Amino acid sequence: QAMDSYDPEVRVIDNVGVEDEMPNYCFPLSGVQIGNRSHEVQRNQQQWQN
Amino acid sequence: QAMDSYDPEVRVIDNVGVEDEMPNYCFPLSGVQIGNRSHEVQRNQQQWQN
Repeated sequence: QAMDSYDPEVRVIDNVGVEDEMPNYCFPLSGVQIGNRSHEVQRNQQQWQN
Repeated sequence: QAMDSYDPEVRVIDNVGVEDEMPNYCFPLSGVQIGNRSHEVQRNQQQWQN
């Protein structure tokens, strides 16, 4: 007693669209991208030194 | 004849949550990423040679 039944949304394709008004933006495993390192630099008197 | 509906999940948005517990992850088409090549090394003598 299991009627063979087709999905109406498959038999009659109602292409109402996809509803994607916002991007999705897959982000890397940990926040910022780990690349070249940077040096902390302070200002001693006139020029910026490491 | 068409009931002007309003999608009762839209009029009263129930913030049950986002249901997320699992990280999803997206992987490069090649599984492992293609990067710097490596050299096979075998231990014939005491030191290692390519």
